[PDB]
Amino acid sequence: KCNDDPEVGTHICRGTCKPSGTLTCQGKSHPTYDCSPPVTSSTPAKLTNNDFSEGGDGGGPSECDESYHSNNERIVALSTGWYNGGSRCGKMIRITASNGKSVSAKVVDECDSRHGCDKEHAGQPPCRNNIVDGSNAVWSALGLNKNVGVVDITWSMA
Ligand SMILES: [Cl-]
Repeated sequence: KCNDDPEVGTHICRGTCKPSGTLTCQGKSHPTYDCSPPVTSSTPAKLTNNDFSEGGDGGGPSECDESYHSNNERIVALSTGWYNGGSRCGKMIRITASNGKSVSAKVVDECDSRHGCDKEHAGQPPCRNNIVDGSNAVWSALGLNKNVGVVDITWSMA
C-alpha cells in the first residue's frame, strides 16, 4: 500500500543521508540523492533488476569499465552514494536475500539518483538511494523471480 519511504524521511503516514531535492516525472515528484546510507558489514538495501547489455533499457555502457555486459554475468549497479564516484568499481560484493541465499556480484555501474525523468534516461525516474540493481543472473542465483521487481536484501563488500 501507499506508505512513507523511510529514506525520504516524510512522516505523513506516521501513527495511522537525506534527499537533495526532487525531479518530477509522470505527474510524480521523485526524491534525488547525492548520498546513500552507511556501508556496513550488513548493509540493508533494495534489489531491483537491470539490463546491462547492448540491447537493453540501461542507457549507456556501464560506468566502471565503459562497456556493456551480458546479463548472465553476476553484476550490479549501486545507488550514487554507494557508487561513490567509482570507488567500488570492479570489486565483489556479497548479497544476501530473505530466503537466506547469497551470491557474489561485481560492481560495474551507478544507479544514478541525481538525474532522471528526461530523454537521456527515457523518462525513467532517478534511482532511489539504497538500491543494488542486479542482472538476471544475480536474481536467479538468489532463487528470486525478477517479476516481483523489488526485494529486500543486505550486502557487504566481499
Ligand atoms: Cl561493521
